Amino acid sequence: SDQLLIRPLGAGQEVGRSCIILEFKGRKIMLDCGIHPGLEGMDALPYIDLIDPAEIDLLLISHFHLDHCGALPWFLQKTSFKGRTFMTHATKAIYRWLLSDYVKVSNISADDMLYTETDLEESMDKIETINFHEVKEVAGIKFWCYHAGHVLGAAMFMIEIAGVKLLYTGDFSRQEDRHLMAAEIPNIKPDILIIESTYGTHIHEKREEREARFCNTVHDIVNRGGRGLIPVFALGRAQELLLILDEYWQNHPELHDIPIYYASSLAKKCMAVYQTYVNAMNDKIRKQININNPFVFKHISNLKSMDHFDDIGPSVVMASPGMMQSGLSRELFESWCTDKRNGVIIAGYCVEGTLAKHIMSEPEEITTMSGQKLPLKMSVDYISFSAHTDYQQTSEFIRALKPPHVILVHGEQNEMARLKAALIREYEDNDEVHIEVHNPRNTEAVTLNFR
Ligand SMILES: CN1CCN(CCOc2c(Cl)cc(C(=O)N[C@@H](Cc3ccccc3)C(=O)O)c(O)c2Cl)CC1
Ligand SMILES: [Zn+2]
Ligand SMILES: [Zn+2]
Repeated sequence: SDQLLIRPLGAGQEVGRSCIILEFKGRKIMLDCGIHPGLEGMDALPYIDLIDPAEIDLLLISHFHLDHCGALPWFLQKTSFKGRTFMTHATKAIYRWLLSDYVKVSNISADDMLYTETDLEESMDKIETINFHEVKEVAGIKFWCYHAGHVLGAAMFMIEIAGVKLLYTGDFSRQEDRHLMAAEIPNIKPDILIIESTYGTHIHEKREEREARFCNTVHDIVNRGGRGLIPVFALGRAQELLLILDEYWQNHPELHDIPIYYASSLAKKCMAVYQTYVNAMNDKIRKQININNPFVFKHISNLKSMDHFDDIGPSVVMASPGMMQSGLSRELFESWCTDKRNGVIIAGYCVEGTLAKHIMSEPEEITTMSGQKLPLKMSVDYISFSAHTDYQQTSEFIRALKPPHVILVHGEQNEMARLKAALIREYEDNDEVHIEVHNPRNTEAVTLNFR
């Protein structure tokens, strides 16, 4: 009876630096390779010191988000890793520009930096692309992927080694939004399921209500003579927000005086690359792209930097990064926090150790990048558009697949415990169904015996 080993080097009882080691029949597989946004230097990396890079046969990347691929240029260029790397086409294309904005936004010189834009550029040739619903075989390992929804190109990988099927969700959503599909429920049933836990103890409101709340907050800020800050990286959930705002400005002629800026040095390139992968979007937006392209915004202007910005009267700025560690969104927050008329809207999952996470604990004051202290008077709102499955969607996914083993990753420690308990209760009195739920810490291993 062969022994299957699953070990989180990252995202074990936390959100950040997703990296999961899978060991079975003389094969070593790594799932994702992200950084931790709430940490600095070598500490922001997964616990890579616990493995030998040269022994990794396969490296699979779920989606282009920094907490899943941010460490990838360091692992590909600055380690003994000689294995093969796979991404979907849209993920590889977006990976090149989000990481370029990331290195730009970053506040350190080449000495302290994990990698450069040249390392990122060079890492590209080392990455192979896979289509959805297509089998690839590497070192005896058979793999294919499903749609994850969540972000453009996001995949759920199914891995088969000697009759043993394992499904890794990456990050996923089971609802369609304006341009993305929902995640697929595989019909092939896995022995092991590795699933994200981000919003697993919560229940989503209607898309219509979240969109209305968001738009009403923005409108309320500009009405009172304020400027709206919406921190986001140029590629990710930002594309959904741009679609919502552009539609809202069309429906409200009394806002045609108020400008909307999508502020990023790479703004034009980001949108051009995004639009190249329309084939990976919803059926709705795929049919309408040649009728009226909604990605060709009527009310949103690009903005390269603070230098190209006339901060005269109310405006709405979408600026990188999302967690406001440094860069344009941090610069604008420092210029706008002291006026009570201004407002910040946080739309993503904020990780401990970031300004975005900090400002939600309602501080009296904040620290600038220069080191100074400023009073926090501007409003701070949290309206999530992070596109993660809620309890009903997680439960429904587990119930359709009924895998003997469920492994929780990518979630706050205490909420992951609560999710585990609820999944255990769901199958406690069921005699015909048997499911074992695990929630390992970083460096802890899940050991399973097969055959
Ligand atoms: C080793 N160090 C180097 C220095 N860095 C600074 C850059 O840190 C980051 C990182 Cl790594 C990732 C994100 C991110 O994934 N962001 C998404 C989602 C989102 C979140 C919140 C709100 C809205 C959206 C988006 O912007 O789409 C981010 O925002 C910041 Cl600030 C830390 C690691
Ligand atoms: Zn994600
Ligand atoms: Zn994630």
